[PDB]
Amino acid sequence: MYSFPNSFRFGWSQAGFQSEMGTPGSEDPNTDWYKWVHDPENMAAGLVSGDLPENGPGYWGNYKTFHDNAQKMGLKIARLNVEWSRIFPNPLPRPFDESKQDVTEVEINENELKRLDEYANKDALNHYREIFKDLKSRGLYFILNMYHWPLPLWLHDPIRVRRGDFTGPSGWLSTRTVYEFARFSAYIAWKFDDLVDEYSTMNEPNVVGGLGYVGVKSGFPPGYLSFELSRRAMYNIIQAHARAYDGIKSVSKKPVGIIYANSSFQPLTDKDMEAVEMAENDNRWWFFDAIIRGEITREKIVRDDLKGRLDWIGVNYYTRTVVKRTEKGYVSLGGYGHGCERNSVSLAGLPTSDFGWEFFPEGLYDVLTKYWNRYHLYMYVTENGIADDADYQRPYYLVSHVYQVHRAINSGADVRGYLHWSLADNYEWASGFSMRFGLLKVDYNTKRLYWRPSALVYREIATNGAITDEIEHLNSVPPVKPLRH
Amino acid sequence: MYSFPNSFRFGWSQAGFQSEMGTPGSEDPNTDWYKWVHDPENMAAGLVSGDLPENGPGYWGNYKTFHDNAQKMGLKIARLNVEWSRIFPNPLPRPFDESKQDVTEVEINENELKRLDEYANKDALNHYREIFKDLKSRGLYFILNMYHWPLPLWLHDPIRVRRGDFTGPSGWLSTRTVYEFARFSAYIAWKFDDLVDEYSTMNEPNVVGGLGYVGVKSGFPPGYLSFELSRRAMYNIIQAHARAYDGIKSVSKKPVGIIYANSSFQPLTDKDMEAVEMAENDNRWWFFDAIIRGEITREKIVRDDLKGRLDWIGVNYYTRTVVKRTEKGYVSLGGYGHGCERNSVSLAGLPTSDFGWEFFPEGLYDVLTKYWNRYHLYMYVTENGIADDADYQRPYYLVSHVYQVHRAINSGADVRGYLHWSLADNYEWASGFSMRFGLLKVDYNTKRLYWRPSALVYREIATNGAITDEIEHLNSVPPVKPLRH
Amino acid sequence: MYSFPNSFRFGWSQAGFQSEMGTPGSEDPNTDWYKWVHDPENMAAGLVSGDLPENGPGYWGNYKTFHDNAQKMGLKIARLNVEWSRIFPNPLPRPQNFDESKQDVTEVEINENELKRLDEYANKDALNHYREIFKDLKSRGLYFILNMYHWPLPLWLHDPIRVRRGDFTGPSGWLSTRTVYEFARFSAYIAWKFDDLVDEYSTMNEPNVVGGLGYVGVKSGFPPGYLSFELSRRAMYNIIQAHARAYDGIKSVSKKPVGIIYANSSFQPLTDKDMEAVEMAENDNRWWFFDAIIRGEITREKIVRDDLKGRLDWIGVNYYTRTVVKRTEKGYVSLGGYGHGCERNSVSLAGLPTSDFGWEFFPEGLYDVLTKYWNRYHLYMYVTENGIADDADYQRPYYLVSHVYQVHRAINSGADVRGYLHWSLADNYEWASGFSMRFGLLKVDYNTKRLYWRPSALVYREIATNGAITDEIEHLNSVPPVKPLRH
Amino acid sequence: MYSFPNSFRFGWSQAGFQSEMGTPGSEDPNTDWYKWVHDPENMAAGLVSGDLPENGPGYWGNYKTFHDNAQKMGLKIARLNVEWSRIFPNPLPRPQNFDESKQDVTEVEINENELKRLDEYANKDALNHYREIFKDLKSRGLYFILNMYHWPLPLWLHDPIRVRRGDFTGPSGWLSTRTVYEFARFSAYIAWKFDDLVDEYSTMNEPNVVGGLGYVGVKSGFPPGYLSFELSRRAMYNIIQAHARAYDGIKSVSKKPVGIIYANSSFQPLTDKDMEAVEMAENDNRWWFFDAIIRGEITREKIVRDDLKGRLDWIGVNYYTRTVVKRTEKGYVSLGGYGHGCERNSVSLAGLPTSDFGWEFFPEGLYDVLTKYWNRYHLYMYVTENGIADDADYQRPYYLVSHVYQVHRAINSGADVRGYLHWSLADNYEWASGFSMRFGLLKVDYNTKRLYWRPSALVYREIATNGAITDEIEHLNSVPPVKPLRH
Repeated sequence: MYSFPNSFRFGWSQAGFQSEMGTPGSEDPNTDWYKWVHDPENMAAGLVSGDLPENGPGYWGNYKTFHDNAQKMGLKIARLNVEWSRIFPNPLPRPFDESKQDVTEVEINENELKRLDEYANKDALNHYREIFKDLKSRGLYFILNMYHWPLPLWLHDPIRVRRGDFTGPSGWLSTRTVYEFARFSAYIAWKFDDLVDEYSTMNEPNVVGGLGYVGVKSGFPPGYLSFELSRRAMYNIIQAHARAYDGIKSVSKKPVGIIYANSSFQPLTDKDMEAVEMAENDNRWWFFDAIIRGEITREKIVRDDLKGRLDWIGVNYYTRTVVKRTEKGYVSLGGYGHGCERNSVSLAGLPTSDFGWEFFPEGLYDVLTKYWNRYHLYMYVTENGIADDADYQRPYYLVSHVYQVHRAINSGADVRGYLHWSLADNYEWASGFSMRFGLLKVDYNTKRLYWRPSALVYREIATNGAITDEIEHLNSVPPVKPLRH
Repeated sequence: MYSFPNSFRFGWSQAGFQSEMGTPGSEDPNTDWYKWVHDPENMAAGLVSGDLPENGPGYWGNYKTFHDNAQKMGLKIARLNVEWSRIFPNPLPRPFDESKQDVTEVEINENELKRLDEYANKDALNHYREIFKDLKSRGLYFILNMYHWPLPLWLHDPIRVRRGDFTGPSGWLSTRTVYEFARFSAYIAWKFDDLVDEYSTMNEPNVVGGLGYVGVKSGFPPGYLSFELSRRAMYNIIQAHARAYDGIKSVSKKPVGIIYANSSFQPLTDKDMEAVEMAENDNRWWFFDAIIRGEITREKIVRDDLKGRLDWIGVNYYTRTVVKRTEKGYVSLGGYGHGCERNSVSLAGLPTSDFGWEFFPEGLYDVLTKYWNRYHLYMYVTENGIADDADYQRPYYLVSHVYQVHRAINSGADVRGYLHWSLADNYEWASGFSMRFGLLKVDYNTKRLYWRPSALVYREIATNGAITDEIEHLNSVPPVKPLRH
Repeated sequence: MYSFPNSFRFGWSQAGFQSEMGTPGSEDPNTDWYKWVHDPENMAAGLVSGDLPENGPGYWGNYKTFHDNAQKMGLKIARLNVEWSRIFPNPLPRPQNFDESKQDVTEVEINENELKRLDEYANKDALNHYREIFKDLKSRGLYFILNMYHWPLPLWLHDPIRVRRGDFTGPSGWLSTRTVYEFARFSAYIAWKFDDLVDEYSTMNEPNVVGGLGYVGVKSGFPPGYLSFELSRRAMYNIIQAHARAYDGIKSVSKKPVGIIYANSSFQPLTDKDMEAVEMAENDNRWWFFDAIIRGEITREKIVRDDLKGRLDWIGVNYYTRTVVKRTEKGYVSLGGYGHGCERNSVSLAGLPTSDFGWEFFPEGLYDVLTKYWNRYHLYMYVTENGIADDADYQRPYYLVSHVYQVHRAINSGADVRGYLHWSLADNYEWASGFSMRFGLLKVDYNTKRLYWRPSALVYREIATNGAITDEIEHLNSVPPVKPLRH
Repeated sequence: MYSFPNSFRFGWSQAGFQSEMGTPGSEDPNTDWYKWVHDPENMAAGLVSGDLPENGPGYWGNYKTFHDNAQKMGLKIARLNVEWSRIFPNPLPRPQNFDESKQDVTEVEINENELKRLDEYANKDALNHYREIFKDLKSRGLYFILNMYHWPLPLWLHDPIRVRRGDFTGPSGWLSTRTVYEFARFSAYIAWKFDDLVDEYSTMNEPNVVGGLGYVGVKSGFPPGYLSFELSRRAMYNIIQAHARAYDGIKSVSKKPVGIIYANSSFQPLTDKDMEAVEMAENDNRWWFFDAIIRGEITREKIVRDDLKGRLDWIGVNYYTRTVVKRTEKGYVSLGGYGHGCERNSVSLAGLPTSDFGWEFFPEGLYDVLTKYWNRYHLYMYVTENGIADDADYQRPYYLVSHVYQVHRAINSGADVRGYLHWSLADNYEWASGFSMRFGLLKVDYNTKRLYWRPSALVYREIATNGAITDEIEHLNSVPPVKPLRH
């Protein structure tokens, strides 16, 4: 038995854009992402799969079923987001000097909130209230996230930017987006604080800037290749996080955190330990040092409006990244972590998922304890899961990672919950529906949900608050012999 | 939902030799099989794996745990055997003319039973009583089987016979074995009838004679290659079944059946339908026509002492056998059914098990309905399962086959239960421990049992008496893309 | 036995950028492609592999060794290109009588005086070196097809990074009629200098890939990687008129045959209800292009241009694999899991083995392509490329024999096909994929630049020296057994 | 370059039973092996494949074509056997001065008068046919090693079905000293008839396999398939004394070298703590046998037999793969998942590719075996077998070049090794496995009996005509890439 604290909660995470659409009446055509995945040129280039999110699992209409299943599974926590574009589909009046690099303050008061109120879509606001009330009524603790990637089209036209035209709405490249995000987040907390337990400002901002402007083969909007603009986007999103933290805190006393995409950086050989540290600096610490300690590079300074803007860390973890020392610095290696062949084995002989991500549960222990030792902020594992339609690997994946969280808590790290990605299959961004991460399988023709055996395993864990004696063998690597190489 | 009749029972089957040993005090060195798998020459030849049954899952001592788990799984029926050698480890006094081919009658009465009683091991008899009482106390309906392959060494010395020496105890080649089996079966029914719900005389007699004397590469005792002796063994085992039926019926009013190894014979092309029929004659109907209709070949006759000696049919089913028409008759084809590569795909593209057996659940519907249409005797599916340590295929295997049983009942066949092979991993004959068929995994170092996700799936089925809506997707073929080819 | 006509030639094709660099003194840093593969951002994005052409097989310096092996192998034809960038590494004077705003380039006047002026700007070391290469080539008894263009443009004509970035103020490559005008002059000029050594000419190699991958298939990491249906059309329009202008140019200085080399796929129907889909795909991918440069038919409205009509003497067929199509409401789509859209070192959805590149084994498609061209246009052809990425040499013996057989089959059916040129003699730099895709009959050790005979090279030698698939190797006219290969 | 001594010969080995039959008139129904593979019960049990040798590659009739190809391939040595059964298909007279109850056969007297008597019983058509084959062989410049025995015994000496059934009253093969006595006479007789054509002699091929698989490894489906440690020892005891008696026999009629061909495996330690295990395995599988026929050391009690001592001029090394061993309390065990105990068309537990037969790629083992023999006995050797079951020819080019290199390495270290004979020239009947295991440099189409050159055959021709691994094929001295192969 591996028993968790009585206060520890097991649950799940999901995103608005990935799960909401699919039921008639749910369509939200007003985001950069919606436009991006419908774009004829993006489709012909293979940048997007050609699958469309309006053919999705239909959480917007079927949320009661989702929650019914989650309750039956014994889950006690959920993290979801509201979609900005649903609440504000139309442009807000110009507010603020757009040529200034820093946004140190965004003034938000009761009167400003009442004015914003008149622009908000009330149908969407009432529907979300209904979803969240139904959620709370199952005994689910609620982490509300403000942002999980799609921006209102009125703030970002991604095709224009892709084409190299910067005269239009430019998303995270514009401080206008920073200003409006602060206001949006304060406004949502204002409307939903009676229902919310904890807040996150945003999900995986590092991936928004990284894949949007560098990893362009990923087919993320706006797919404009530029080191400089990637830096600018990330600078703005950092500021946006701090201003959203102040915004929410002006209307709420509840915890405000952020959810980040992590990898566990591992040395190729014993001579690469420094390369791991440089990787951790470049991918993790630079970002969190900004929003926790105010340390940022604009020249390297301390910004008082950034310092201390975080109560908790949401750890998203899937796999490792193996690095080696170079003359110039360090490189990441293909054949490990997220850079493997699909349904195969890595260069280390470890099985890979439908997405080609390597099985490496130790990485989660590494990430949790590293964060804990540097900052001593409490954590939630806000995502962990595997693309696995067949459910071959998931039972092992689930048990092993949950064990590593036990390991972290045992070593002294304050981790308060584990949220699996995800409860049901959903739209996997540029990859479409083929990457199936659900504990429950979705038949997209009927929107019916099915329990993969892993869901039965998770029920065992959640209802007992433990990896029970009977499933402890699943804390191991999926046998590779019967799997594809 | 696929709902079963209120009287239908879900459970499991296991064998004495495969599951009993493993706990100190359980050792039974007194069978042909025990001697056979310890034989130095057999081990050097690779005829046996070198694994030894005394290192087994230890049901003899740990039966309460087995039954605890079965109860938790919601199982309502069990089929087990007593091991002949445990009850009579020492030779019985010569009784009877051994040169006569036919055994038409074996006289058994109260006084003869009392005499047999004085030779029986009382420790073994009391232990079995304890096991079976514990079984009944969980609400498990009890099918007791008399014979599941091992013979007392005093009736068969398999190494002598392997060596081509026929002067010693010769097992099924001797009518003495027929005579003593009748007596044994009457005696066991006499002792245990208060605990037993239904009886089977024997398990897979076709495999005893087939692999023992023809399929010699299988490493089954006595491994003496001879068409003629294979025929003689089968003739004797048929007689033994009839005499055991009369024996039990002299002491009990309860149903007496037999459990047989079936395959579903399938045509390679649409021009091979007759080849299927010939295969069904040669592997199934010849045997059941003997014990039901008394029709046998000795010249082709009707034996009144054989006729009508069967109340029910135990169907063991794993996979198909594909056949084609020949000039001389028909042949079975490699690359399908049980003749495939391990952890691969068949020539039809269907996944194969750890044992190289092809996934083919339709065959079960074929077998059940064929038996029903010919004889109209009720059935139990007494075995169905898969060698699958990883549990990749089993959830699909289980749900799909259970669905086919529903299909059979729906078409009018009287099938009263489904017993999975098996509850836990066990000693797979010449293959040893590497072929793992359990719903529960056995750690052979500690004898601890673990729930594979399939066991959680079976619990869903058994406690609901249905394939529930939530697991219905598992009524399909395991996706082959992620599996080894 | 499958015997070829006495006049039929077996040989190979090779590209300047892919094979020249690798030996000291061979570097050519002056193309869009060179800058493209060195670009930090392209590398970080994984658009390019990070391998660099200057570490290549070194044909610039080692050409005598290549030719030695080709001669030993009994090869009798070669097709190679001159790199534009090496001849004119610096810009030429903005030209006379040229209006860059006009859509059409119907004429480019080139005379002897103009050629002599051009000659002042040409790099003489490069010119002499190419003469030395080509002379050595002819001395081995190789018939020489000289191609003018195999993808890289001089940087002064195309800055691909600027264009990737969406800045159209600089040298814009095939988006600018200046490039059309200069290509005409370049082609006439090369023909003027080398015609004593050349047997036949090709203007361009795979122009459909330049425009297609450049401006639509942007994941391929081809320059300038700017995603635009509109600009792909403009590029292709310009390349077509560039071809026609280059044909006139060469013809002004030479009597020899002038053709073009094109990237072909055999379009195959998913089901028997998709035959029309194949036709549409053949229209969209092949006939529209050749109808323009043969029949002058083009869309600008659908028109006939007299300056385009009849500008082709022969067709170079580049063939690797099929594309499977199906009918749609809107039209037709290509299917993944067949043709060039398969997993590497695996099997297609039809159970056919795939190459190191994920390309499906389908020799029948070559017979399809050759006979379809023949029946439409009745212009003679060469198979100018056919080969497989296969470092281990598992599949190549089968690949080679099977495709060579399909050419035999085409000739037998009446198609005029005069040679077969394997891609390629030796491993080389495979564009955005770098060195890992190895197409050579000969293996290259990139550390030493030593060449090695893969067993397929011994098989090709049998074919070429006999002018036949001989009885002893005829079994290779089959599909590589899939059971022992990866799935 | 890896160059071999001028006197070194490259060639091939072949067996009578595996290759002779297939052409009209070639049938030899008179062996234990023939009856064994036709047996209904053996077939139903899957002990034998159901393929029949009479449908074979047809060397009996087509030998001129085999030799033609071998000559074209530049081969300079061949090792072949005469089939006992074809020469003496009927029983010979119960002999003079012979006591069948005696364990030891220390002497078999054979004189000219005895030879002339034997000659009355010999099949003259078979004798003349073999002369014709061997004459054609020598006329291609092939040096000829004639082996006396390659497994099948005349049925009058061994009824394997009777023995399988546990009936020891009939002809019992190597279980009877009569077979020892007759083999001596047979060998002397063949040497007497053919010595003008023979260069060197081998008495037997792989006797350890005859006894090992016959009486212990019964799943292999080798006759008589009777499982008995005791009878395996008796068979091996008789085969050893048969070899010694055959050596004396041949030597009575010829001055030429007489050796033996043996089935070798390179024993390799699982971990660095298993070096002693290797030694024990080498004792149990190799040295015990050769210590008997070279040093006369045998166990009957451990004794020296003067009639056994010194009965060997040369060692024929048959080598395919390794065996990995580990230390046990009782001694040592061989491990599955390495060597000959792997999955077919896969990878071993060490990640090395396996053949169609499930045999692991391990060329280093050949260097091990050759040098170990050399250091113990200092008798010259031939590599009399080395090859791979590989119908597709994926691995064979690497297999061949790598093993040939290891022989170069052995010679360099000082071992006297005088030739390398690939198994085999053409596909043939692989015993209980039938035709599906294809070992040929040449592919056989069993329908037409036509031979085809697999690319490995072109590679071997390079080796043999140059007496070297040439620079151009040296890259094949490596492991077949595993990524594109099945795992």
